[PDB]
Amino acid sequence: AMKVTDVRLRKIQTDGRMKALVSITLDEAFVIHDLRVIEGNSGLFVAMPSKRTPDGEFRDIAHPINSDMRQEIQDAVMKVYDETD
Amino acid sequence: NAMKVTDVRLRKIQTDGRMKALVSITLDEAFVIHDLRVIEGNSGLFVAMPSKRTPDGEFRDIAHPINSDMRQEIQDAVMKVYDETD
Repeated sequence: AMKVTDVRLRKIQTDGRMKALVSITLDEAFVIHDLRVIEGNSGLFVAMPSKRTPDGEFRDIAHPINSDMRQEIQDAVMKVYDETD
Repeated sequence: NAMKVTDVRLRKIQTDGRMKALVSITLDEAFVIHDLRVIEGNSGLFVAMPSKRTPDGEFRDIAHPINSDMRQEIQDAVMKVYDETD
């Protein structure tokens, strides 16, 4: 199964919602940039890079098909976020 | 070595301009990347990566292959479909 093989992030100091900008590498072969760690009072999460669509709303530019893989990415990213000064 | 492009969704665009198609790909039946673009370059058609405009007029490429096998697989899988498309 596909693995997150690298996580690179830069923490941001603010009281805004966006806490870090993140790049992940999948199977040592493909890099996705502009993920973010977001903090709200409902908890921490990792968002995919996204765009405003011809609406209206924002949609992920790149994303897992299966929600289990979304959690996998989040766990891998948050692991590194916690390790980061 | 590379993951496989297991699905390609492609829409041709008709124009004199250099963007000839908008493309979404799926890797190993598990991960989707949208807004790849088939581009007419000086030396022929190629596949460019999702590129997000910044609020200051520049662009950021959101996803790229980081090895040769992965790079060639994207170009090959997408252009294969482009060339099958009327």
